[PDB]
Amino acid sequence: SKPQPIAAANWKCNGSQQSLSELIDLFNSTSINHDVQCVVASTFVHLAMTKERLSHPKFVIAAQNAIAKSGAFTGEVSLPILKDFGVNWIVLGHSERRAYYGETNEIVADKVAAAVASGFMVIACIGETLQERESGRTAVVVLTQIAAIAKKLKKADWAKVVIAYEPVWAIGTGKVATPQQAQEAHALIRSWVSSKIGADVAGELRILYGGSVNGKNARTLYQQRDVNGFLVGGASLKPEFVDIIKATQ
Amino acid sequence: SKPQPIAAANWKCNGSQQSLSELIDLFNSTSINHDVQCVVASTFVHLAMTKERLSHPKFVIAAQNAIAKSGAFTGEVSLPILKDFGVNWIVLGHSERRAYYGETNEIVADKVAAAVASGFMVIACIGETLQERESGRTAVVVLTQIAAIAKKLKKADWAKVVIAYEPVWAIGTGKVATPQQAQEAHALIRSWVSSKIGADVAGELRILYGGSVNGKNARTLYQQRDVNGFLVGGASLKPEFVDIIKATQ
Ligand SMILES: O=P(O)(O)OC[C@@H](O)CO
Repeated sequence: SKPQPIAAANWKCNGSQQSLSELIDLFNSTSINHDVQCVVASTFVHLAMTKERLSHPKFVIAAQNAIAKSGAFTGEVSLPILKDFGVNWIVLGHSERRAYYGETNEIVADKVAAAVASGFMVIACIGETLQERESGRTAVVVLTQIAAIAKKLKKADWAKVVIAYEPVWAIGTGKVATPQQAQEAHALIRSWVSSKIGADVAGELRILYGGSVNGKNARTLYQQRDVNGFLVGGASLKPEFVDIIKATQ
Repeated sequence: SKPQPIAAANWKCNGSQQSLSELIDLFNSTSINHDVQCVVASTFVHLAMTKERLSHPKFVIAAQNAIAKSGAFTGEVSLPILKDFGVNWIVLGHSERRAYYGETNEIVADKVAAAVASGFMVIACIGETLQERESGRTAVVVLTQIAAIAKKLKKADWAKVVIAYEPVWAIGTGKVATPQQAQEAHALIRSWVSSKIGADVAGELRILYGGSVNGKNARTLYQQRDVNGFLVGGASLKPEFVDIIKATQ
């Protein structure tokens, strides 16, 4: 027994009206019979197109980031802007942002808290690098990530929160994450939640796997006890994303 | 016998569908008899609405930022995506970016050269901080900034470039630069261009002034030999912007 899964496509900084339209079409046409929440995270630019086109009842739209408040922040998009715009899902704290864009544990927590406050469903991303991993630091980093988020949230807030564990150590480093290793990272998070906030919250909490997921390994990943679905990059831009939705039965 | 001016509205991180639409109906209503190029820079999110609704022949839409290449940059939007969407103008190197999100002289330079290679018209911001000004480093600060950009550009490239002089201490404070302060800044930049690139280039280059420009102060500003228009934040959210447009011929 598990909560409702989530299949999240993070298109990243990719796209084209043409291509996406076509993908959208494949998605709407998809027959989805179980209870799963599908999420499409498009560039900020694509959002309008995406909303108009996605008619599938099991799909919602999400943005790939935001700043907490409007103002003099050239190039940035804030929560209010998104709220007025009918967007209610957000991806926050993604590792690419953590790495290139100065996103500390603190900035992430703030952004999350800010989002929860304003009503958004948040997919917050945590996860360790090969360095931290190699040095025996997996636990300290992950728990420190989740603890930083957690100091700005009340028990009630949790219902607005989804966690994505990103195996950074396995991303673009040449290493392979196995299902066992994913599961362990997940169980760990769940332990902290269950132990810090509460058992009820813990059982309801969705922990997505945010590593390498393809149509062939997604079911074996799903088959693990603390895997609640996926946050997807590469295969999200492909028809394969369809098998990934299915793998959550 | 000054190059065609520019009145650029920098919305920064602000707006709602309702409010921007109003501004747009306002702009669409306004008649401008002189050779002037007006620019609206809105949030990525609002590019759609802007492009569909803005009908005035003297206006163009702009993006407030971008990165050079598509790929795995969660939260970002590339040049390729913008060009696919109909956007050919872009504001780069804004101080708010340099300050908050770590955009160094090199990073900006890279973004400019790229943008220029993709056929965009680019408004590149340079300017000094309160601190630098008080130290007497102004001339050094600005020449270095411009020089970083010049490095990556070839002579013909310049036909696509616009420089915006935004003294940081003047950004959204009410502390406008006086005409003398803005004209000595603008002349300095242009003497470097003529010296380094060529007199022709300097003669054609547009150098914009930003920093607390408003309906009232715009005229005198513009009256300066080396002032070719403005790049406006706060006042661009108001009907006042209309008066700013009128001050520039
Ligand atoms: O006109 P302000 O004072 O809002 O500042 C404007 C610029 O920083 C944007 O180009």
